[PDB]
Amino acid sequence: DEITTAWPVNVGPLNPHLYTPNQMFAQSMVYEPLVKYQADGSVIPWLAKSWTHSEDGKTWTFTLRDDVKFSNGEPFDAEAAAENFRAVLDNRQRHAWLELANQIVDVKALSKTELQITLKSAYYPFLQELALPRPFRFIAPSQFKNHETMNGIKAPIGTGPWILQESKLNQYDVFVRNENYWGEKPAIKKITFNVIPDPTTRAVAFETGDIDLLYGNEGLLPLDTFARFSQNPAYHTQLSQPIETVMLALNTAKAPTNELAVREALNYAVNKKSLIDNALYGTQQVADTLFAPSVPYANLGLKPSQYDPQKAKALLEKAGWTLPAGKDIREKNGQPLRIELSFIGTDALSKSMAEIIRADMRQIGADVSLIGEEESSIYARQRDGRFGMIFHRTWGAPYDPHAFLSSMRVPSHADFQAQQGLADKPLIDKEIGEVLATHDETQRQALYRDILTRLHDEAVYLPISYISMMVVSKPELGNIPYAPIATEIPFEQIKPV
Ligand code: NI
Repeated sequence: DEITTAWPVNVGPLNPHLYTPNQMFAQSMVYEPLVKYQADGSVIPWLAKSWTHSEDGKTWTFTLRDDVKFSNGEPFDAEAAAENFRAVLDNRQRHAWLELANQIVDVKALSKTELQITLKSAYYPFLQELALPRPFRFIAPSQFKNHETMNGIKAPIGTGPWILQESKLNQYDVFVRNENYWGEKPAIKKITFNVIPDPTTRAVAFETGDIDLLYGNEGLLPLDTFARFSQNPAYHTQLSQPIETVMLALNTAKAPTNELAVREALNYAVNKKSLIDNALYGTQQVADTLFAPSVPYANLGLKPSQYDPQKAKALLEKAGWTLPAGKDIREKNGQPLRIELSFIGTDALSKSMAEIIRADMRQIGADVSLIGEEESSIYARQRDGRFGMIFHRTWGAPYDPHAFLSSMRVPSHADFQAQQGLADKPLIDKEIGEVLATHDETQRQALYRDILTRLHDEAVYLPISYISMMVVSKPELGNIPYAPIATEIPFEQIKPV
């Protein structure tokens, strides 16, 4: 029958080619890619039924499916696809994070069913990136604004299994099944998203039976509630295997995290196991490295820095950071060891984790100053480089590691900003561009090794934990599957009671 859920914000215009305020989960319900990501890291035919490969690795020819219509009824053509790529590529610099956007030289519709794509070089992540939620998915060209999407679209018309119903009230986004869908019909016919800003209200609405499912891991319900729910059979909860890392990004261009010895010492200071148990209700795993070893090209045997306050103090001592009799905070040339940790003040877990971080770090003679602020000002901080330490997370499959590394080269973003003090930073960036264009496996693995190892050994990050996808479900829904892409929600696989 029908399902109701909630989300902190509306779904946005649903422009397939743009970013915030469009919500990616909603983008992926309405729009579809050429090729679909699978959990084993492979891609299957999707809107593209088959594709050829030149010896070059530079020109690609996709045979498209011939039986697909936009929810309009307008046909999904090679022309329609070519026209989407064009609209995408006219806003090129905005997609610079995603190397594929820079890679595409031309897109040509050869025939109604044949789509030719040429790259400037043999870009190995090609298919995986075509499969992402955005920007390479397809709105009916009829809905462009002035032969463009850059500056807005008309109606959000995709080929996918769900249709966004015309908005009457900002408090609801309603999706209805596409009964003209080319592919398999969802058993569920309607999904209603309540826009509920407050975490506690979303938990109450689930408690009073107004919500069938909450699928998400960005604070969709409070974690203490999640933990209580997991102990109560009135509810069903799940955690997937971990999918992304949560860390601190240390600013290598700002004193005193500009000093390698300080970053190394901070990587020994946090009792991560205790933090997870006490702030996170035991729901995540301890992270020693930027990427979990199960991430592609990331099983590198890097050396963990365990919780070891003694080793940290020694590093600090050796670097000239000494304790004044008997003050607790180290000074170097009379200057105290003071470090700012910025985080979102309305995020109760950022705040709890910050406090524990401050306390662990005080034990090693670092005075960390807590700066909690509204979300949008933390995001400006990330872009501006205005932080000592800031929380940050990776992006999951299939972004990790190649797209997360690719975006590090991009000037106005947290990882780019955090690495600015590194002598290494131009070389790391060079090697990022090189790995992406690689087709030899030995070359590929060794370049990924070098980039990740430099980042680890230069102690750019303070990995904290690996977080999973999280589900809270009315029990009658039974076990919920996980979409292979972290930010998608598998609505189409859900079976009604
Ligand atoms: Ni993003």
